[PDB]
Amino acid sequence: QDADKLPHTKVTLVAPPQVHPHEQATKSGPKVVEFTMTIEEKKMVIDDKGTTLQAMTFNGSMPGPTLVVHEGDYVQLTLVNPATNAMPHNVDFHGATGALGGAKLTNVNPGEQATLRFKADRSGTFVYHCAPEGMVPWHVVSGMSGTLMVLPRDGLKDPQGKPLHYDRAYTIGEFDLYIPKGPDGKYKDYATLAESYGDTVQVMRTLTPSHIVFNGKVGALTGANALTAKVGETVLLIHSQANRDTRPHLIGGHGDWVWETGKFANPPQRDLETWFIRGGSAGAALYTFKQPGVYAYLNHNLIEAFELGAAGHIKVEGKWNDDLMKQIKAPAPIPR
Amino acid sequence: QDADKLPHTKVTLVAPPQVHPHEQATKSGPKVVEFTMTIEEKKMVIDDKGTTLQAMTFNGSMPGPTLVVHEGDYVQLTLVNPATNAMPHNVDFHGATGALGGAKLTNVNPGEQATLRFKADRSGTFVYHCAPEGMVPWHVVSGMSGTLMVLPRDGLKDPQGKPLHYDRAYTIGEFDLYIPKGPDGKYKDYATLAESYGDTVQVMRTLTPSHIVFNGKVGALTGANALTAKVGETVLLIHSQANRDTRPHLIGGHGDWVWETGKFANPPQRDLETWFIRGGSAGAALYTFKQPGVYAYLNHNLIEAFELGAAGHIKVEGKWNDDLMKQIKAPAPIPR
Amino acid sequence: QDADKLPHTKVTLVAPPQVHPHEQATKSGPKVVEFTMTIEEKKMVIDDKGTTLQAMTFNGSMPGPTLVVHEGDYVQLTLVNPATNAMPHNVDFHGATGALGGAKLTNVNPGEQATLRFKADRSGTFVYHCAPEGMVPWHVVSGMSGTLMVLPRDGLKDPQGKPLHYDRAYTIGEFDLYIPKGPDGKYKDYATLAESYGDTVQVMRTLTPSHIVFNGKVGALTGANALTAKVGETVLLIHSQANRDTRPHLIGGHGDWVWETGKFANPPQRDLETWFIRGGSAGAALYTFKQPGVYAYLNHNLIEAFELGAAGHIKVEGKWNDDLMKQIKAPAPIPR
Ligand SMILES: [Cu+]
Ligand SMILES: [Cu+]
Ligand SMILES: [Cu+]
Repeated sequence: QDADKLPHTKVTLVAPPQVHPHEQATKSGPKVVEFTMTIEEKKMVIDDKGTTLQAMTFNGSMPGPTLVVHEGDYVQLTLVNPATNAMPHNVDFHGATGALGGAKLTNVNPGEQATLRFKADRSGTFVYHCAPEGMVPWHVVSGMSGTLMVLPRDGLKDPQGKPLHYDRAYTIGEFDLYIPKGPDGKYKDYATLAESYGDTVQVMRTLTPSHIVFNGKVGALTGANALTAKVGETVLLIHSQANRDTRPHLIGGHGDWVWETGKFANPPQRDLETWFIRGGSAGAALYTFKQPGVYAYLNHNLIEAFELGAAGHIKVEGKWNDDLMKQIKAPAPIPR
Repeated sequence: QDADKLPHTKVTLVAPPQVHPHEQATKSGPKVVEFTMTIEEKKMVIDDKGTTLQAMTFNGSMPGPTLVVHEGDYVQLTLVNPATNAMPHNVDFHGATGALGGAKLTNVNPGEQATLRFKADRSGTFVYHCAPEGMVPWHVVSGMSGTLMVLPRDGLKDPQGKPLHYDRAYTIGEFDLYIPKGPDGKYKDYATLAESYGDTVQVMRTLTPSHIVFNGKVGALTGANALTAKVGETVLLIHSQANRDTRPHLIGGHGDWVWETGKFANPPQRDLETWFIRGGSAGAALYTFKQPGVYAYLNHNLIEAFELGAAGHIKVEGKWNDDLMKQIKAPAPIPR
Repeated sequence: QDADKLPHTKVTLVAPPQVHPHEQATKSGPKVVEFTMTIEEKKMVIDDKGTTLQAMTFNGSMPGPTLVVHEGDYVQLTLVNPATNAMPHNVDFHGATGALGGAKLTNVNPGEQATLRFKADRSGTFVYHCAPEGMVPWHVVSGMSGTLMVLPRDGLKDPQGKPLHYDRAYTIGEFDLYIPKGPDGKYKDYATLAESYGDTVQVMRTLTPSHIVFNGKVGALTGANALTAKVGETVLLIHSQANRDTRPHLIGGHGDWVWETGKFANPPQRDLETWFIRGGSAGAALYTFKQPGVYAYLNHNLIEAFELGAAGHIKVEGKWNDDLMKQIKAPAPIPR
């Protein structure tokens, strides 16, 4: 179990909402899984009205990519902070033990890189996020978080120990954004990242987000960018919120099996309408589609979903099943 | 299990906080249970100071009535939108599968009605609410939600599979209201429903309710309108919140058995002081009264309960039991 | 089980964050455990900038002391309200049955005392707080709450019934404070408790705390006042929030076994990154330290922790373990 004498393997990370290829149950024994992530500070457009955010990301996306390993593996991360950035960064992995989650061993100034190794000895979906001393909330709310999924080597199980399997996995990061507004009643635009700080902390202190989005922007997962699946497929929906609570719900569907605290050694709950993801954590739900059509996947504080942005869509192909639901009488004049 | 060849039965719905008569465990096999609900848009008085709300309700009450069926039954709902209303409505049942919870098949303009059938294949208390495309939050926060309770055909069970039974069931809907205030520091009064929209969405976006009430108004379940029970009775308290989290607690009592996510195939938790109902869901608690006296049942954010309105009372008859609690020394001068 | 014929014993309460000596599993049968608490109304400094609060406390601290008994014991509390106070007080124990948690039997004006006895028949960590008719929220948010821990007579157990034991127990109370600000943008200072009321209720109604602190002040458990432990020790962290939700997390660690609803007859959850304490309740987590260094224990709404005050530290002695985490490459220039 010395880590230095185990096999090493390299994973190529992909952008949300996809998750990189991986095996659910594995026969292999423990390995050292190597990942690389580059920090990118950039100004991004977060709504359809042209509102901008001075953002900070892991690999250029919000959320950062999901990293997948099995319980007992060692995560070996190379964190790269290019010289074109302006701030220092680091990473705090909630799935790791010690040193402020690794934050103490990964302080990197623009133009520096560092490599950390930690044992992933606890299964579940865990948040990771940047956490620079004295500036923690700002880097997290500007976009620096993602998920680490540690699968049990034997794959997911139901409460009676029966095997659960998914066909497809999607990762949704939910971000509460605090964009300052000026007297016009218009959101401010900033020339540089550093210039947005002072105003942004004042909005943060009110505890009221201006926008709450899935994966980086209002409408990121709606319409043309909907998630896709087919009747009969089992999807795993990973949902992370590194700062604020959320309450995910699939309209027209359910959470067949849900780990809302996100830790796979505990028995999941079944048949949930709406589940709860505590700020600072990631959770996961399984659902097998039974009806075709468009579904909405959203935070069920409906002001947060429809007014502030926390809603996405899943487009499902297949044949309607009239036993589950059937219009007996279409809308028509009442009888007189 | 074709639904069209099953027996059909009609249920007469009653107003909250009562729940219509039903059997807990049943010997009968699956049926098609027919319900009818009429939408009523009306201006209502929501506090003791004369504040009004331009409300929207299912059957004239907030919340709408609780509908009860057994797992495996088919719900057959006729939704009626009279010509005296002004808006279009529909219904989204969280206990249903497909078509945005039924919302896609029940779009009814004033003067129209529609009938939907869906299989209630998952046990638990589920929210239902109106959800018209582009106006979802407004119809929900104006009062359109209630609960569907799907009991397991064998009745409720504890974690070891031992039977649980209740003598009486009560249904509480908890509503976060967003009533606009003008410069006077007085709540606005609107001539029509449509006129309240613009101002109401501005209050909604602040995420801060002006009032949070049980069943339609401050004091709906207090004093003279308290709930009632007797020492030795087991009550089932159903609590729904279609938009915002809440944390119910009975002062002087406990949740003997609680399904806070509301789904009866999962084991309940025992001895809770305070439980958590996620916005967009309904949950249920069982309690057997052991002491007489007045109890308060409230959201335990005590500002939300005592300042904003989310508190009610339960008046219990019976004999005091000095073993459970006893005043040893009444209040008196300290000794000098 | 008559209480008057059982043995009586007196406990000497200590200030948070310590907890008074007690046995986990006990051979003794039920007893009447006598406690005394004195109310102290005082002006306290709650931050490092000199902000004051007109506070109200049980025994001069926030939170009040933790009282520990075993399931089946009888709690016998003498509540003392000295003549130097200005307000009436009482106590509501969530672990008690009847009479509004005991509040009805303990109304004490300045210069009076009362003694209440109640049977602690349900195991778990329970909140207790003051609750005077018509002034409930104000006494609770000004500081009057603490925890009652009722241990199972056989000690704590894991989900398979295997014994769990802790070496050390710490109690953290988390307080959402509502301190009024005047036009200067400076917090108001009040000559008397009664004078702070009117302004304080106006801030309360916005639902936005000015400060959220652990044990009475920003920095109460940081730096020099950190909690302490050693690698190999198992700590029990009791966390109470009598009014508002919170989401505790240990940076660099986990919740090995957590009862987030706080009731020990239910199976705990394992490997949590972040857990959830519902406003109006207390919960408990166990953790065995595996790495030395400084840990932060905080509410993982990172604005509430770092901007508003809800963060503390745990300083752990011992030897680093390179298998769990190891810096492979310290921060250095990227390669060119
Ligand atoms: Cu950062
Ligand atoms: Cu409607
Ligand atoms: Cu008090």
